[PDB]
Amino acid sequence: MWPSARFVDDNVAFSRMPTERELDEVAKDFDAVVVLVEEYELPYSLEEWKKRGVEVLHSPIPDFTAPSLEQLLEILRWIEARVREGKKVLIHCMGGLGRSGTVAVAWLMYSKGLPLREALRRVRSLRPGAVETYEQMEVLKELEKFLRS
Ligand code: VO4
Repeated sequence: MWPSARFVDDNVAFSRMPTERELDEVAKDFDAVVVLVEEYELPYSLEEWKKRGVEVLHSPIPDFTAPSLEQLLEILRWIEARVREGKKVLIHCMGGLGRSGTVAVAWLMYSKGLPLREALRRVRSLRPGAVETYEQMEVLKELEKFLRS
């Protein structure tokens, strides 16, 4: 089991970026991956996942930035479709955990219906670094507004 990952539920985990020598480790444990980092900051081609039979969502988010709400909902519908199929899903950015922590928090709100204050508490209990910037928090507040309506 790849110990840098942290699970927010049975099926969805978030982590820093796996390096090349960790790809098999992660392919063993995860069937799908959400890559939040721009192609240019990758030390390998995302075809490394395809050759291992891992499904990839590449939805880049700039460093220290938040996704739009539209981008965040697309990501959540995709994770949901993967978990539906019985796959386990790893979310990662670089090292910061701002972006990945944001998506982790959102997954709890989207899938389990947690209020933002509790989902944020859970994720930050896992990684004190999760959700680093005010725009990240704000897009989560926007998501909550969206779901309650
Ligand atoms: O660029 V971050 O994913 O540490 O907000």
